[PDB]
Amino acid sequence: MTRRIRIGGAQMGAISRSDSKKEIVDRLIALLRQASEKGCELVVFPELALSTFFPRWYAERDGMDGYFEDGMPNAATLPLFEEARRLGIGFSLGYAELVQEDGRVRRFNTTVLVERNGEIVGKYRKIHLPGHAEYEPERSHQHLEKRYFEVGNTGFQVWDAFGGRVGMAICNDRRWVETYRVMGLQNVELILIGYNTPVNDSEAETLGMFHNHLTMQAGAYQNSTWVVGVAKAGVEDGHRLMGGSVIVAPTGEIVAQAMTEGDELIVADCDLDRCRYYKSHIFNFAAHRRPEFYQRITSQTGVE
Amino acid sequence: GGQQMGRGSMTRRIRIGGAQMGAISRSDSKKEIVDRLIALLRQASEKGCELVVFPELALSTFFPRWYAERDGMDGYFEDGMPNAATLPLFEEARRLGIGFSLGYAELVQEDGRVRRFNTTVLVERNGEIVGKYRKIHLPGHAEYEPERSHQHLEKRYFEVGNTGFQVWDAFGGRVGMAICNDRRWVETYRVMGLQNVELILIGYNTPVNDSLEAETLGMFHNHLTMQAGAYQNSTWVVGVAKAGVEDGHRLMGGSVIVAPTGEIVAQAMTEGDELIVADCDLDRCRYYKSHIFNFAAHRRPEFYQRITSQT
Repeated sequence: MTRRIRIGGAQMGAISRSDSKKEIVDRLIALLRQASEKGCELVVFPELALSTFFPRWYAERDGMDGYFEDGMPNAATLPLFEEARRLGIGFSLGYAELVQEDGRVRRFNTTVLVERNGEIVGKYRKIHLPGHAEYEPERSHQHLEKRYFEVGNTGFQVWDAFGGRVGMAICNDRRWVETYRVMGLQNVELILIGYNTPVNDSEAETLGMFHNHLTMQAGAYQNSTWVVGVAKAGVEDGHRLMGGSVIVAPTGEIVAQAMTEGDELIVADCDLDRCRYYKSHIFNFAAHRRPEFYQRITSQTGVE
Repeated sequence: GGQQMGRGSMTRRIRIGGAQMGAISRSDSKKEIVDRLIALLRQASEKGCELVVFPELALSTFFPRWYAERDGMDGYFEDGMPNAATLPLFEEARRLGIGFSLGYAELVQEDGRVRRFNTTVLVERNGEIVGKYRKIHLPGHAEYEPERSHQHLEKRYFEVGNTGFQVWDAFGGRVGMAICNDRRWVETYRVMGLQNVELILIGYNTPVNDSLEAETLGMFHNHLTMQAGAYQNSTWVVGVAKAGVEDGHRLMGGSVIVAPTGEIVAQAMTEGDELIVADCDLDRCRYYKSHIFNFAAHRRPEFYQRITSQT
């Protein structure tokens, strides 16, 4: 029990435009309470867990500020922070961050990581923005996240938290090998990823799920780290979001997986010393990195 | 797939034979080895393959398991490429109109000294050598370590390759190579994806520790890394084992051909000489290069500096 933590993945069901924010927060607390009762010490919530997935709707570039969080915590979210601290449970929470930095207003897709004592460990701002900047008439559903958020300015950080090394990424970050590699090069042992993944109706749903798990399982094994992937899933205002929340061991094995598209808690005991094990041995076999052969990864953006 | 998996000949569709090998023991003659590769090449020709992928170090036993002077394994190295013993393979390939990739131990006079590389060569249908890759990631250790159940002395007999991960215009598309445990490194696939690679050829020798298990985990890991590298760089990946029991040391099987979706389209079923074949539409690589993995539109290199400023 030296560096073991019981982790709950708090998958969420659909949030519609018609849901009250008070009732959204109530659902987060209910999941946080179930996690407490199951002995969890850390709870992972989805990306943008405090609203409907509004990137699917067309509006002015600043016409979505009503979904964003004034502060963190603010009046709407303070009940969740207070319940978590009272229960002695840490969490990571995704939200849409509105902030005044260098005079102007900035918009970030953000996850904040809060420790068992209720102190904010840190904050990751989404690097890889999916979707498009403008209405796309040939699409069945819009994805306009690019139109409403700026590229984050935190980098992929890894913090001393929960007895180990903990990092965060957001949604489609999880398809870029660089996302996990950057944090593995900082000795990450637990990566927390909330996501909203639109599903295209009619199959290719199974291939989407395959790719969802494939990228996280490979990130976990190839950087000898735990990976928690938590969905906001289900049908929001006619738009299906993918389920498939998982907790993944540094072996790349899935050790817990959601079975619904609704609010659902998955639990696993995560031994962080298992990450140290695979990273390096006294009699080991893994060659060392040869970055002199990797320069294209930072010297170009697209293909040659 | 529960259907016939082959597809007829077509522009930009390439039929690939994965030529998995069984064990090569220390007591095998060189002719016996070459004749076995020629047999797989003829098998691949009778199935209409235009490209045959051979394993890493396909011309000898996996000699890194044994201890000798640092120049004491040079007798397993190829003098030239081709040489007197390997010329019949090139002659067969040229005559049948089949290209191939071949792993071997390369002994070369260059820069004034003797250099030793773990190497794969890509040979076009016309018989011409079109590219060479020299293994970058050398696994194992440099000196005899008696606490180990088996030795893995690759760092002792090979130098770090000086080619880089190259991608060539070949076989109607963009072809790259890697070797064995290169395939565990996301950088291997990504560096070639940044060169618009459509087909990565990887031969390998993967020792398996004496089990009973976690043998299924080693197989899971083997396929996980190639499937992910394929999908996340929107490229075909061919991984070809030398497998079986060489002089009491077991080598992993599981050769596969993997589509740019990350799906396995062909898989070996034995641990001997075996041919797997799949028809590979290189245009299928635009499936994810158009949007999901459009590198120019999505990558943010200013946040990846640790990957090139690292160990």
